[PDB]
Amino acid sequence: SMLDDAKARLRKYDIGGKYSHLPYNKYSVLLPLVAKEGKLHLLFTVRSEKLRRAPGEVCFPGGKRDPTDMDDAATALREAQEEVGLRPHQVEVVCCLVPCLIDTDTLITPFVGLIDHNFQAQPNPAEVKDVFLVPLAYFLHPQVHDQINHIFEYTNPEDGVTYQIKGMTANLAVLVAFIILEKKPT
Ligand SMILES: COc1ccc(CC(=O)Nc2cccc(Cl)c2)cc1
Repeated sequence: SMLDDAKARLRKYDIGGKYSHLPYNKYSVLLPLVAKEGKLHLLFTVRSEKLRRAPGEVCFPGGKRDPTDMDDAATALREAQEEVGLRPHQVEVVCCLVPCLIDTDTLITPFVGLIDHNFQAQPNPAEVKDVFLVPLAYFLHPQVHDQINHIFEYTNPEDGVTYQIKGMTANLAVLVAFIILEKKPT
């Protein structure tokens, strides 16, 4: 099946807890995979305009590890619940992808999660201005704009709204698309 195939692919790139004990400032993100209309999608947030870091930017759910978290996956799930109402029974964490090093002292660990088909986002407006889906296949043929760094523009055909996706968030989306969608018979 589509979902068993995606999970099998993802597991081959799992690094597990290999880098998780290193003494960094630690953040986790959840890369949430949603199956709709027979295709996989990634779920993104738009950060609230009143957040201090990166207001109004497109971002995966996530945040800083705190002492309650059993592990880095727990960070991702706790933050996703706070931000978009995703409950732990609604997500299967499949793997941990390559972590992202930033600012010399920070390590961001991405987890891919399969999201239940009955999940509907309940975003906390203090943190999240918007939640939207992008088909995973978009990231194989994105609409690129050069700002010099590359920016993806995705227009939701449901409503004509265009979102800009860039940086780590864009990079991770492409990685997931490659992992899951490469070398597939039609
Ligand atoms: C630069 O390092 C990071 C990048 C992304 C994150 C994930 C994140 O913060 N997500 C979020 C999405 C909407 C609202 C809120 Cl409050 C948070 C954390 C660290």
